[PDB]
Amino acid sequence: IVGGYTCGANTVPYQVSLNSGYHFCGGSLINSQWVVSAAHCYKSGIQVRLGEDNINVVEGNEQFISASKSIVHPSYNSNTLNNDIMLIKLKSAASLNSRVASISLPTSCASAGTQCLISGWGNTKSSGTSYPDVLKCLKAPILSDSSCKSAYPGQITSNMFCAGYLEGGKDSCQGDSGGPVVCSGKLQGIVSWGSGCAQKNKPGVYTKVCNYVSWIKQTIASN
Ligand SMILES: COc1cccc(CN)c1
Ligand SMILES: [Ca+2]
Repeated sequence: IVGGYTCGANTVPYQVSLNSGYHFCGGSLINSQWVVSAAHCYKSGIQVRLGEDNINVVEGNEQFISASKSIVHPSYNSNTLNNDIMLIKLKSAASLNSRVASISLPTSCASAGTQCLISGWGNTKSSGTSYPDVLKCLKAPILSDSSCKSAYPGQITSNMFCAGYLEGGKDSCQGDSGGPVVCSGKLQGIVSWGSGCAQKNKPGVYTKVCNYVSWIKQTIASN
């Protein structure tokens, strides 16, 4: 997260870190045994880490649970990043509490202008590299489809939305991938892609979660 703020420990209780020896992606807890992330975060040997603030220190509220299975969206295209969504099932159910909690799926798609919360442990610099160890947060509006399409000609599908600031300076970044965009207490987006971070006229692009609710529910119900 570039240009954000320190969230505060366990203030984003649905935020998870995906760890394969090291943090590589964010995700969102959507019930006691399932996480939603980006398809481009797919790999083997994933451990889900819940209740994290400082990802380098065991602070006392963590639950570490290995993934039993990952399910990448059947229509995911890694070139265009269309359908950039994947489900991860936990080997055992997380113990839910005030600091480890699921986030509700949307019943409706959020409109342009809606304020949302984007969070992650990604890079905090727009040039060069610095990784925070504590969770960072950014409040950002959803942008209009037209402004999003104008920013990225030929690349925005009906399964994507832009959020952030056309002026730059505030954005998601490398390592935030797969993490939440939450608006009015619902998971509306997943950190997917962009052109660099916090650059003028290159806002972050997010997977449009409201398009996948049926797939998520049906997949969970049979797996
Ligand atoms: C360039 O790497 C990125 C990864 C995730 C999200 C974003 C959005 N600026 C960028
Ligand atoms: Ca920790």
